[PDB]
Parts: sequence; structure tokens; C-alpha cells
Amino acid sequence: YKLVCYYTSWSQYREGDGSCFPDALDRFLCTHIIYSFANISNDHIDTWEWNDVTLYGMLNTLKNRNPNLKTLLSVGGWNFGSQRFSKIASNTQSRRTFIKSVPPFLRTHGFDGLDLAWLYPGRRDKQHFTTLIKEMKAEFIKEAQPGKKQLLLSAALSAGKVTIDSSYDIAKISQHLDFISIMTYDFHGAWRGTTGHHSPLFRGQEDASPDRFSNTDYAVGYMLRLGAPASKLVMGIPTFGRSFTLASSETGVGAPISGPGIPGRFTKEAGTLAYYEICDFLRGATVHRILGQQVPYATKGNQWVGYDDQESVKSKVQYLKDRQLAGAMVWALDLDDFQGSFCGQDLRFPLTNAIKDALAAT
Amino acid sequence: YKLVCYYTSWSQYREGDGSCFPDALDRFLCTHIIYSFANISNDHIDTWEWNDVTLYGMLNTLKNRNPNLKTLLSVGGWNFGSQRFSKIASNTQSRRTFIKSVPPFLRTHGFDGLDLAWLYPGRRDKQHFTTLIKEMKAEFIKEAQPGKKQLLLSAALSAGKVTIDSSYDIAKISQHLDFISIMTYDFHGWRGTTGHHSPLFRGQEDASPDRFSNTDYAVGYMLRLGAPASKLVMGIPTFGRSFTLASSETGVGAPISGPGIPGRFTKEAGTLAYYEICDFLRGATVHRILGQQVPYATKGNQWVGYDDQESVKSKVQYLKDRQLAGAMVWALDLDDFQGSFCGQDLRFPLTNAIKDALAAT
Ligand SMILES: *[C@@H]1O[C@H](CO)[C@@H](O[C@@H]2O[C@H](CO)[C@@H](O)[C@H](O)[C@H]2NC(C)=O)[C@H](O)[C@H]1NC(C)=O
Ligand SMILES: *[C@@H]1O[C@H](CO)[C@@H](O[C@@H]2O[C@H](CO)[C@@H](O)[C@H](O)[C@H]2NC(C)=O)[C@H](O)[C@H]1NC(C)=O
Ligand SMILES: Clc1ccc(C[C@H]2CCCN2C2CCN(c3ccccn3)CC2)cc1
Ligand SMILES: Clc1ccc(C[C@H]2CCCN2C2CCN(c3ccccn3)CC2)cc1
Ligand SMILES: [Cl-]
Repeated sequence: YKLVCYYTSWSQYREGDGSCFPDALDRFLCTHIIYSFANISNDHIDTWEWNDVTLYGMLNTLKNRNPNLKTLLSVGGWNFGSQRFSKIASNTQSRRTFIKSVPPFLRTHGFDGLDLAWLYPGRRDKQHFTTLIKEMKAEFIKEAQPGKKQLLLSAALSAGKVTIDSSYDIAKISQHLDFISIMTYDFHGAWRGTTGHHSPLFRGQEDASPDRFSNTDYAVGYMLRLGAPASKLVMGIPTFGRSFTLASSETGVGAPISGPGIPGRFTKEAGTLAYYEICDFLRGATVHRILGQQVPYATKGNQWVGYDDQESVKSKVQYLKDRQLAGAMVWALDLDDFQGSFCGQDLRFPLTNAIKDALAAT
Repeated sequence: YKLVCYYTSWSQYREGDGSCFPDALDRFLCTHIIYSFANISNDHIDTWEWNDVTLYGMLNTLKNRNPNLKTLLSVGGWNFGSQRFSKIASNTQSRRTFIKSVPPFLRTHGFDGLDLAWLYPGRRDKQHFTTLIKEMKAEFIKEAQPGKKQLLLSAALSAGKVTIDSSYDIAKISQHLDFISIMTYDFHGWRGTTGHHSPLFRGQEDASPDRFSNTDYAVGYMLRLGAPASKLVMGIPTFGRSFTLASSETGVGAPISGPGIPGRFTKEAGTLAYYEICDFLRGATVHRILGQQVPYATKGNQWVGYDDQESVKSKVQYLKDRQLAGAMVWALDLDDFQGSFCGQDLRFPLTNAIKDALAAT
């Protein structure tokens, strides 16, 4: 089973124990670690952070004691110009030079492959996307033609029905990508102005949601339906939760909200919490397991957060193995309790270790 | 059969032949004409346009030479803060004041009843809605007790399953409403694609985003939920919803970049009055959607779904099969009231089609 785990470069900047560097990662924990994100410097694959070239090294020396560990470089992101991905994907010369430039970069900095993180291609850029991947795979074979171990190519694809419809030719692109990663989180299935879980496994209660689309189960099934082979499907499990400030006093799913949750001390972004911040939050909080969705939320005062714990990630890995998917994708390593200092037991990476155990178990 | 027809006061302001006043309304066309909309101010029902009293009189004059015609005043609309209506309905004092104020107002200005057009009650408002409808119906009963012709009470209810589930207690409120007008248009059925806003049936199954975005599902659902057929009036639009096409695909589900170009008179992107559509049909190609029994028109990069005489004949046939109370029309001023744009100088071609289709056997 594949275990694809993202590391974010900007996570190096968090205060105190929140600071995460590629040397703090377990080299046996994941099968695939994806550095995010690499930039586009006018049609060339460039670096993003000043010390990227350094952290690249910091990550890839983890391959010294583990050979089967494979690393990829994610180009794109969401704070990256989407139009600055389109205008570079629609001109033939631009695509040519970028594709030619990717393999020398990946070899210079010791990456095993490339991960496409375009969030998100429009309708006007759907077809181009396809051909992009088609050519991006092609050159790779050429680069590996002189008896070299060929580079990997992956794409992180949206899990919302509208976006998959408007941007992906899943059937065609599934033959050229080594694996696809379904971002089965950040769902917005809650009633307007009400609490809801951003990563439910199933729909759960029928009349407590507008659509049966905003959940992991439907997204995985739809992906399979549109031609993606399960052998190349990696299901995303979040090591973060989405939070709200309760407006009235109710605290169940569908309770009114006055806005996003209070920011975490380290991640500092309203409406989100890292799992270790959640473990802090759990002190004095009440945990409820949403019956139909197989995932927990925690409430405490006027705060409400939907997240994943060891139990729920075990359930998600079970759903994965049933569907005979390729494995699990984790966003992201630096959001798990990587230091082990928040969720007790002095144990590092509790969520990702639960995922790996559940994958290896029988 | 009831024929409920809405007149909108703001149509008085449209340019040229689009200007529509109540004296342009055929006094024999409909069985009920509802004036839209009335305001709520200081928890009293009140006028909205500066000349509402005059226009009330122009409308209620049509009863002199036609005693059988009834008129109602519609309170609400979509430019009325549902926040406000919620405050009035939940606050007991505001609610009682509004209720007490309605009958003297309707009597003073010559109306036969009230139409409730709260668009829309929230989840938290559903029960409030019921209470309102109940107590209002009681007040009328009290005001009419000494041998008076009781005021009517009606409501315009969404045809959207989600809205119906969160907002209305159909079985309770249909006990007190004299009729329910179900707004079977403006249907939201896949993003970025053309689609008919008032299809009769679901049509081709794999071309439908869902099962509930059509007239037939809404009618059957509100029947299922306890609304009697004898109290159900089915909405038929004299307008079309328009899109601007992104490609050479012109069928149902073709990609779009946004709402259609505004009409010359109605000046609202994504909508077109029926007489505007008649102007648009000149040089256009019309396709009847097989499964959905409604037409759409296309020309250049423009695509509009709407109703014509054939489709409203079919919709009337449906509602008669279902033994409903009749048809509701939004709106009189969007039909070709001048008779100039469509047909052969026939006034109200769509509404007259509906009326004749109701009259047949
Ligand atoms: C990522 O690459 C883009 C494209 O080269 C960079 O965007 C440029 O930013 C500079 C400074 O803000 C501007 O003067 C240029 O006009 C931008 N160029 C384009 C094409 O948009 C961006 O600086 C790079 N980001 C990082 C972190 O390296
Ligand atoms: C409908 O009635 C409401 C409620 O009184 C009116 O809202 C007020 O409008 C005045 C005039 O500008 C404002 O100064 C007040 O602040 C508004 N009050 C509230 C509570 O919103 C509204 O103007 C009336 N509309 C019409 C067309 O008569
Ligand atoms: Cl505490 C915290 C935790 C998480 C976030 C960011 C989340 C929430 C908003 C969007 N964001 C997701 C992350 C994964 N997304 C992916 C995944 C894989 C590949 C590419 N993009 C893109 C959107 C901020 C603060
Ligand atoms: Cl040319 C033109 C034609 C029609 C419109 C308005 C349509 C379209 C958007 C919403 N709107 C409907 C009409 C009927 N609606 C009703 C019906 C009955 C009772 C109460 N409200 C409320 C929503 C604008 C311009
Ligand atoms: Cl149902």
C-alpha cells in the first residue's frame, strides 16, 4: 500500500514547537513524501522559498537509511497564481520549455518525480491539462531511456463534484499519471451558516445536508466511475480540522454559526486547526462521533471543530482497503503532532502512524 | 378552475410599450388578480409604491363590470427583508399588530383577500410561518362573522424541495389557506450549463442534475406532504430564463459563461418577458425538449428557456389530470399585454391560452 505524505515549506516558519523542518520527519513512516510547493518562474520550474535548495537536501538525505522511500516535488498550490498556471499551460512553447526543464531540476535536487497541484484548472483549461500530463509523462520516458530509473508523475485532484466535472478528463489522464490523489477534505456540505464536517467518510443522515456529494465516499466512487483505476487512486485524509464559532447555543451538526473558528496559536488561520492544536483544544472539550459520517467533532464554549482522530483514520483506511485503492494521502505531515508533545503518549505523528498501522494491518 | 394572475406595480415604470398599469388588464381573463407587492411598516401592512392607492383603485375598478372577479394584495416579495418578515412573524406583538391591521387595510382599499409572499421563511422560521397563517386565518374569520363575505387567505410557496422541507409545514398550513400557489418556475436544474427553469417533467434521466427540479416533482411532493389538490394552484411563467452560450453547443446542458443578455424593457440579465421572447424569436430556432414538454429558443450566443401556447396547454392538461384548483401566472405584465409583439394583435396570448385550456373538456 502507498502512503503519500505532503510536507509544506512554509511550515518551517511557525513559532516555537510549530516550526517543522524536513529533518523532523520519520523516513520510514511514509512511502512517498511530497515537497510543496515549487514555483513557476516564467515557464521554468523554479524554487519558492529562499532555503528550498537546502530543505530539498534536508528531505532527501532521509533516503540514505531508507531506499524504498520516494520523494516528489509539488508544483502549484492555492496561493499561487491560477492564471499564472493557465497562461503557461495554453501556449505550446511554454509547455515545451517547462516540460523540458522539469527533469533537470528533479535530478539536480534529487527528487524521484513531480506532483501537479493546479488548484484549479477551469473549463477553459480542462483539455490543455490533459495534453499537459500526456506530454509531461512522455519526456520522462525519454529522460529514462538510457537505462535510468524513470521519474514519477502525480496529480492532486479536487474531490468536489462540480470541479471534477468542469476540469478533469479522468479517463484519459488516468493512463498517463502514475497515481492520483483525491483531496477528500475541505468539503462544504453544511447548511449555509451552520456547522458541518469538512471530511466525512459517508453522507450520513439524509435530511441534514443539501447534497450527497460533499463526502469522501461519493468522491471516491465518482472518481472510479469516470475511469480512474483504483490501482492509481490515493485517498486524502486530513491531519487538520475545520472550525466555526457557534452563533446560538446549539452544538450539533447543523447548529448556527457566526463565522469561522478562532485561529490556532501556531497555524494562525481562522477556521482551521492543526491536529496538535486540536489535541490542545480537546482538553476540556466534548467529542462527538457523528453517527453516519464516521468522524468526530469537538465542541467547547463557542468553538466547534470537525477533524479526524486515530479511530476515524482507521475507518477511512478500512474504506480504502475495501475499495482496493492504491493507498492513503496525508495533508500534511507538519500538521500532525510531529513532535509528539501535544497529544500525550510522547508519541510522534499519531495520526499518520495510525494510518500506516491500519494500512499494514490485517 | 381558478386562474390566479399576478400584477407587479413596478411594471408601471418600464419604458414605452413595456409600461403596464392595472387598467391594461383584461377584466375577464383571470378568476383572481393579485397585486404585488405590499410592505410591512411599523408592523402594519402598508403601501409600497407612491401611487399604490391609485393603482389599487385602477385594479379594483375591473370588478364593476365583472362581479365574479376577486382581487388579493400580496405582501412580501424578494426585495423585502426576510430578516424583517421573520422579526414580524416571531415577535408576538408585531405579529398581532400586523394581523389586526390587515383586514381594515384590505377593506379600505377594496381587496378581497391577502396573499402571503414570504420569500422565504428560514429553518428557524418554519413554525412561526404556521402560526402566522393560523392566526391570520382566525382574524379574517372574526372580521367576517357578522354575515360578511370572508376575506381570502393565500400563500405563494416555493417549488424547491430543500426550501419546502426547511420552510413549510404543508399539512398544517394548507388547513388554513384558501389556496396555495406553488411557484413551479425558476428551477435550478448542472452548473455552467443551459437548462429549462420551468420543465413539466424530469425528462431525459442522465441529463438531469436531480429528480426534484421540475414541475411534476414539486406538485407531487406537495400533494404527498398533505396539501389538498382542490387547494393547489400550479405556477406557470410568462417569462423565460436566459443564458449566454460558451460554444456552438445549443442543446440542454450546453456550457455557458453566464446569464443571458438583458431584455430591452425588463433590463435584467438572465430573464426575459414573454413578449421580449417573441421579439427574440424573430430569426431564432425553437426546440421542444422531448422529455420536458417545454420549448427553448436559441440564436447566436443566446439561449432562453420559456413557455409558449403549446407548453402551457400541456401544463394545464397536467394540472387538470391531477385535479388541481387551477393555474397561477407570473406575471400579467410579462405576457404580451399590448398584443403587439406576438401573434396577430392578440392580447395576453399566454394567459388566454391558459384560460382556454382550462375551459376545454
Ligand atoms: C514565483 O514566480 C513568479 C513568476 O516569475 C514570480 O512572480 C513575479 O513576482 C515579482 C515580484 O512580486 C513581480 O515583479 C513579477 O512581475 C512577477 N512575475 C510574474 C510573471 O507574475 C514570484 O515572485 C515567484 N515567487 C517566489 C516565491 O519565488
Ligand atoms: C417598508 O417599510 C419599512 C419598515 O418601516 C421601511 O424601512 C425603513 O425605511 C426608512 C426610509 O429610508 C429608513 O429610514 C428606515 O431605516 C427603514 N426601517 C427599517 C426597519 O428598515 C421601508 O422603507 C418601507 N419601504 C417602502 C417601499 O415603503
Ligand atoms: Cl491549520 C491549517 C490546515 C490546512 C490549511 C489549508 C487547507 C484548508 C484551506 C485549504 N487547504 C487545503 C489543504 C490541502 N490542499 C491540497 C492538498 C494536496 C495537494 C494540493 N493541495 C489545498 C487546500 C490551513 C491551515
Ligand atoms: Cl423579465 C423578468 C421575469 C421574472 C423576473 C423575476 C423572477 C426571476 C427571478 C425571480 N423571479 C421570480 C418570479 C416569481 N416569484 C414569485 C411568484 C409568485 C409569488 C411570489 N413571488 C418570485 C421569483 C424578473 C424579470
Ligand atoms: Cl423524496
